[PDB]
Amino acid sequence: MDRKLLHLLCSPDTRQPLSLLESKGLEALNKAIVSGTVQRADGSIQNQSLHEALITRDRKQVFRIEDSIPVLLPEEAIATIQIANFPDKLEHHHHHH
Repeated sequence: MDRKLLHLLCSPDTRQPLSLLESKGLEALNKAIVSGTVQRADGSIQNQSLHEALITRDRKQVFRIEDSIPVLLPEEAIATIQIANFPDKLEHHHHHH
């Protein structure tokens, strides 16, 4: 354990194993959309609610799925830290990748 000596620590958060968003989380995104607090990477609000979505292992960001294609576009990525309805997972998220 050298966290304080590690003056340069960074993880591939943009290349960690993507998963499918839980239902209780999914409704939280849509709730936040209708609430008008879901701002995409650009900072603009999202109005189109979704039925499928991808979630980071850290549960920090969400990606959009449309038609059938997982939309991995940065501008289509939502930050859960902005989702005032997002339910906590009580897990210590650790990924060496």
